Amino acid sequence: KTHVQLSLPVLQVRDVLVRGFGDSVEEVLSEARQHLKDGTCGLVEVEKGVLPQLEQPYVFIKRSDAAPHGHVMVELVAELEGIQYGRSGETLGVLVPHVGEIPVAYRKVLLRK
Repeated sequence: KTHVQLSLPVLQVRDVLVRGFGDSVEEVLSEARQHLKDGTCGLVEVEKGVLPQLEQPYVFIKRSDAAPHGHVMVELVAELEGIQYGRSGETLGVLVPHVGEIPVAYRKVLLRK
């Protein structure tokens, strides 16, 4: 399938134990995709002061369309020193590994895979 229905645990930035996916744009996008497939991916909602508490490169989910079965269609865009790899819509949040942190909510997305 080109798209997969996922429910992403929304984590508080201060709870997050593993604050990024790796050390290159290509690695973080790779690792994000693997974690999304394995159900081991969390989402941090971006507000003032969130991103400086996480590790670059960042992986964002961005709205790719204007929402089947409640699931917002999203795609991945990486960022490193203010340059983004990808072009998409509004940020739903920044992806991080999930290693058992308690979420505050779930975000239903349809991921272009």
